[PDB]
Amino acid sequence: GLSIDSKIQYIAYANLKAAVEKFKAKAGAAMVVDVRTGEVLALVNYPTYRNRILTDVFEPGSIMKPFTVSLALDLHRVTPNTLVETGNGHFVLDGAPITDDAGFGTLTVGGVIQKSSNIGATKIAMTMRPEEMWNMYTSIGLGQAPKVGFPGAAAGRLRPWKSWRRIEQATMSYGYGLSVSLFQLARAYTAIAHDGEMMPVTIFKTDPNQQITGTQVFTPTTAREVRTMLETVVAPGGTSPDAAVPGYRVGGKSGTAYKRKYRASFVGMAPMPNPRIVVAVSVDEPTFGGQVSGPVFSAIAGDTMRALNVPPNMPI
Repeated sequence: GLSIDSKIQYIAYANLKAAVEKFKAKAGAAMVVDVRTGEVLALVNYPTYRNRILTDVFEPGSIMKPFTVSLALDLHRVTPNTLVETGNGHFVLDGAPITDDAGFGTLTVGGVIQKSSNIGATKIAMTMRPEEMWNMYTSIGLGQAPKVGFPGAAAGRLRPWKSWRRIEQATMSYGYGLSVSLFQLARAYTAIAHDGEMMPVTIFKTDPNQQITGTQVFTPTTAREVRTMLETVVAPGGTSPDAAVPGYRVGGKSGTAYKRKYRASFVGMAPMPNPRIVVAVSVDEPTFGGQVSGPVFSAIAGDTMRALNVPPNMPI
């Protein structure tokens, strides 16, 4: 009575295997979650030789930027069109340098997500308190081992908020200084997909007659605002166009964790504006970044949409 769908499992396996081979990578992982129920539709490690999706932890990097923005929206500290000054892409906070990939200038909060700005994430994070951000991280399940049956699932590392230095709050706002598993990230993104309510992620079929109690992480308004921002990531002007899915509105975020050795991950959802699935992929030590993880997300998301008869909702 597993929720794993043999067809979607094959889609995830075939696409992940092709990517691990194409990039001569050490390993890869992919999972697909049904937004409405939390059911895991696919869960693949390639190669199979511990369940690394659940046991391996890494710094999430830019994948956390939507949660920084989600919380500031939810706390009413900013709105989507609030301006954030990032200047020439160089910033200093308590003597430490924070750097963007380019000089993005004045951005809206939405533009901070679109351009994947570390400086924009930092300045938005500075409108919030450590306790506020820590409670948000805890609400999306970080620092806590998933209780889904598999033994030895990793909790990750979340430092206690009373101990955060201001620079540490900043780096966490763009995904460094904490560690997560890919499973934890996939579950966390269901909060953005499912109107602010994070779903219990399970490998067993759910009872359609019984009620699924989730955890309200953000309001529906916040979640909808951030889903709109996530679409801009894969559209022209965004930083991950290789994650676009021909025929479908999608959105998500790439992230990179360094060990030339690094891990390229992407988490996203499809189709917008009311997603059916969350797709999470990671390619460990390919031999850049969103150009590695993005196409795997795109292939799995698109193939899954087609297999489920989801009508295309974006012109080619």
